[PDB]
Amino acid sequence: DLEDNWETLNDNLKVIEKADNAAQVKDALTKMRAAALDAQKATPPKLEDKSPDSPEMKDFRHGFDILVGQIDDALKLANEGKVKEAQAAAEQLKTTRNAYIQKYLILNSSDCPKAGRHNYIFVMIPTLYSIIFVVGIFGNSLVVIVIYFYMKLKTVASVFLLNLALADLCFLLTLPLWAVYTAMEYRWPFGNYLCKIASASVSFNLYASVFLLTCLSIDRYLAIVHPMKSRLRRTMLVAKVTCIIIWLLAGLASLPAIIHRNVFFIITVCAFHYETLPIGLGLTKNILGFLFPFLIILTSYTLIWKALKKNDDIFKIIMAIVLFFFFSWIPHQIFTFLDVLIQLGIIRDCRIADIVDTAMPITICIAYFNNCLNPLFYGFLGKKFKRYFLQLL
Ligand SMILES: CCc1cc2c(c(CC)n1)CCC(=O)N2Cc1ccc(-c2ccccc2-c2nnn[nH]2)cc1
Repeated sequence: DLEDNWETLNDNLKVIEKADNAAQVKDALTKMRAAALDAQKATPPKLEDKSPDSPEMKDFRHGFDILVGQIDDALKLANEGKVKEAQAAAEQLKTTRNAYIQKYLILNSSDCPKAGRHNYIFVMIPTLYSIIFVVGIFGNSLVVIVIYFYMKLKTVASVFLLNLALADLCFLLTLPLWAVYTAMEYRWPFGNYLCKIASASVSFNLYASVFLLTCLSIDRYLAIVHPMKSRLRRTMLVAKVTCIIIWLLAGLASLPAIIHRNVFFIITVCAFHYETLPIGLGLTKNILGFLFPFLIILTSYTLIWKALKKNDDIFKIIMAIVLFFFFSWIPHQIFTFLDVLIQLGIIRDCRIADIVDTAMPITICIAYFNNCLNPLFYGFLGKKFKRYFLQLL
């Protein structure tokens, strides 16, 4: 970690600034020397897709070579006995330190700064996120118990309904991180590792859900419209493998968040770094993660609802999770496209930019509100579940 070695340099400089003898300066500069050596092996936050041979990365590596040199002169002075002089040469780290934050950490976008930074958002969103997390954690963990004991994982539908609980449960585990981020007025105090994992976990939830909701739709279509000899041993085998592949595809689809997300200054923010290219990539996610599956899902359900309006309790559950999921993503879908128009230069108006940046935290809340609401859609099984509960004990 570059951020870790960067803290190793700043804290060891404070040791040198208060050091009395040369032995205190020697041991501090030795730790700093090894720190800048493996930090040279690393890649800065703004050069995520730059070959370790490009003039950009070479300028990064050369930067720490000068830093090693400044430390090497200070070590030479400490070995001679000069403490007051070794401390002066160590203070040259602050130049390289301020040169690194201005080159790779300051991401000044300006144009419409402090947009969507209203007093009610920093209070409304963390209070709403507290509820989604707490309600959803107890909700989905009860769903996992119900699937293992009431459903006993005997159907194909049961397997996908369990995986959706785990996927929803995973996203929920990262929710208090995004709650305090908003409460601290978009200040990220968890570093670079959690900025990447917490952003990839939000991305992963969308893809895995969309993939599971497609699988459950096809399952409902084939169960109701085209029934065939149920070879459970083979159907359970294919359903178990399909879910592994889903977690793999959603993992691979959320890889950009692990690559281009970093912590940057303006107050630190956990944001995506843009290299023309996002236009031809933002069009690829819509035609795969919303237009293509919702097309497959609707075709399955238009055929199944028609053949059932005159397994069904499960269909009600799968239909309610599918209908709510897509009607909650529409607000965010409109404003995400509108945010793209701000980032390009089509709509260059801070009055409009504010309306979009004040609504996006509210729209991303509703588009992820299903993780706490999905367990509540199991109420269709309530009359049959109380029948099992009483018969048990
Ligand atoms: C709902 C919790 C959540 C998140 C959040 C903020 C908030 C508080 C309003 N709450 C602040 C804004 C922000 O960037 N975040 C993180 C985020 C991470 C991933 C995605 C995402 C979703 C689908 C597909 C791709 C991505 C993606 N990958 N990399 N960058 N975006 C969107 C937002």
